[PDB]
Amino acid sequence: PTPSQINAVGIAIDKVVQEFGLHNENLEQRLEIKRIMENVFQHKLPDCSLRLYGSSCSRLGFKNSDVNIDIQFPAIMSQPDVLLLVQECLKNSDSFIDVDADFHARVPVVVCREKQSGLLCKVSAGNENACLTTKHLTALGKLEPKLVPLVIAFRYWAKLCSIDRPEEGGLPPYVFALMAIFFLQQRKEPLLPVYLGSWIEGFSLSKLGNFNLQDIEKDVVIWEHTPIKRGQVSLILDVKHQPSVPVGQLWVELLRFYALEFNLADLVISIRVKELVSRELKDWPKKRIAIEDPYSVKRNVARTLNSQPVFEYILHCLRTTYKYFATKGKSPTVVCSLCKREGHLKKDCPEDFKLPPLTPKFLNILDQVCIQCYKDFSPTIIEDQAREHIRQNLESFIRQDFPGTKLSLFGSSKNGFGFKQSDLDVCMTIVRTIEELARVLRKHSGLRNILPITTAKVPIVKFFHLRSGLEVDISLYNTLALHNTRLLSAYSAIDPRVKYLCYTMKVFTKMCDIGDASRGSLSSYAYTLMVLYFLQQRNPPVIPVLQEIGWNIYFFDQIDELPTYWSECGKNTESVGQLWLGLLRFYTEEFDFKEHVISIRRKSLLTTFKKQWTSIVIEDPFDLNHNLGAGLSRKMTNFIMKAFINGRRVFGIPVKPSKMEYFFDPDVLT
RNA sequence: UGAGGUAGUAGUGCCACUGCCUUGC
Ligand SMILES: O=c1ccn([C@@H]2O[C@H](CO[P@](=O)(S)OP(=O)(O)OP(=O)(O)O)[C@@H](O)[C@H]2O)c(=O)[nH]1
Repeated sequence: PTPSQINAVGIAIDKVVQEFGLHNENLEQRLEIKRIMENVFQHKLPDCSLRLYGSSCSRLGFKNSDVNIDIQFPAIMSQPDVLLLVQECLKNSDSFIDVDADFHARVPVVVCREKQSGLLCKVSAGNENACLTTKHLTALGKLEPKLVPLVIAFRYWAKLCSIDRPEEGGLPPYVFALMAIFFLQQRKEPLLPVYLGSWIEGFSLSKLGNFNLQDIEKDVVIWEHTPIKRGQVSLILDVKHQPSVPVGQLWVELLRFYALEFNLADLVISIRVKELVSRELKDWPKKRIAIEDPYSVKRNVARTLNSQPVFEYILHCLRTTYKYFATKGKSPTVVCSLCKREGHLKKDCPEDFKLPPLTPKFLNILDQVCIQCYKDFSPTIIEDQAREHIRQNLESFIRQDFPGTKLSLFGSSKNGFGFKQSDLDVCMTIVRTIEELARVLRKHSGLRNILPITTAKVPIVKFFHLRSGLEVDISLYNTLALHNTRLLSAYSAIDPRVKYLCYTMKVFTKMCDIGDASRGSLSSYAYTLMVLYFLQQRNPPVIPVLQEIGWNIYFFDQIDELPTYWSECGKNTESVGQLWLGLLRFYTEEFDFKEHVISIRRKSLLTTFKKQWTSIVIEDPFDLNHNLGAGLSRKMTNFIMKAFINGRRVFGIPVKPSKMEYFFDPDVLT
């Protein structure tokens, strides 16, 4: 390069800081809004304290950039409740407006805005790594005047190039500041040292994971090793001879190093040691950019980038900006929710979702269809006898190898809703034990096909019985499911309408082929939970919450005397078909699974963030942490919701070889 | 002795496989 053009570029690099960049008055205004927020939270959050973090304290962003504030709540306080009460305080307070919930984001945040300052603000909890890295960045910038303009210019280039937005597939701006400081560290005649010195005793490349950086104290970087060895490293080496090149030289060197000298798809841009760390050493993908935060040695901050076309776009932008300084003419390959595909912007995607008046004759037809389906699919006495007989035969055969073994029936067949053409599930009581059970099952001649699974959520052995022609699965010492199905059996016994509606829902799910657990779709347990939730959420209470009328297994179990403990007894007067149509309408519309969880444990609605399941969700009433949709993909969720809306459409519209076949038709519903 | 994410494989959306794993009541 040339010094004259370097100074010319530095003029603009400083101007971009002066205009559309943080300046002392802007920092003072940010401090003032922080004091105002402290005043707002004075009475409600005296124990807790507020911290200024992010671009607001880094001075590496822009005036438009949001105001990031952190809630350093004490140990007793928890992030969910603290953030929720913060949002409530923001809502009630008149200073701020348009207070909303942004909990869906990757980082738990609350969005706010002041009608006076007119600046977007975001309140977070925890996230001490971001605060630490921002503090380090601002300390280095204050120590080195060249760093701040360079990082500001990188941020502005990212914003103009559309890579700033994480949703659009671009990498976070903080990672760009980390890239800039990494370049400052690596380049020849480095201005700054690394905080992990190879000269320190007991240091090796394979030990990099053990080493970590805690925080900067007294302008000295503190790092710990996991006896414990700690070595203090000064931020600036005691060197009086350093390059005097303007900031434009640093910017051009950054562009040269990143565009040409460095292979973004070969090594990791992480500031841990001087030695160039190979990708295979720390076991990271070589496809896309990989970076590790200095204070987080087990996090890939570049996970936002997941599209090779985006990588090519970024590389082309780097090359063209380097050529210009030695940004336009193309559109970004925006990544979105739908299978990481371009499609339509992440905001709206095809996968994301959202008649004549009802007549007595159509309602009667619907009730007739529901009751007919129940009666036809109701397990016959002979069918129940056959089921218990095959279970008894299996138990007797097993007793030969495992004396004193108890084999219990659970689910639809016993202590639950009956059904036909439904797989049989049983529980065993007394990874090697499941293997022995599978082996002894293989020894049997009756059952021929056995498919054991020990890596599933629950160990299981499933096989097909020829004599009864039934798919029988056995779980190992699983007693939670017994109580789970007993609760629903009691619910059904309370009112016949519950049983009718659950039978109808099971028929619909089985006909629509969305009730196969092994394929990843929600099991019939989830659909029973959903129908029970609708039962409890009806404007009149059809069934009171038996619960709250190594987890809680206590709930009301007295069918006869429910009215005494249930003030609103017999309040609902709707028909079975009316209940089914209402459930379909409620789930298709007027309900959202993103901000709510399908839980029948308590009457009060439970928000998703309380369970921390940011990304349909169904909560097992007995196992709060367990989620039925954890192993469910987005595609299957959208298929299930499409099936539900199709069922709502077919059932809602009145119409004037059998009535059963007209409804629950797999072709019509799919 | 199966559905989804992650590196790779010769012919050329060309596609089926193969190394590991959360998920396969
Ligand atoms: O995540 C879970 C937790 C529990 N269960 C357990 O599944 C049971 C309900 O089982 P179903 O969903 S009517 O399956 P079916 O084929 O209709 O009858 P089956 O029971 O397999 O003989 C019920 O006891 C519940 O506790 C799951 O299937 N998935």
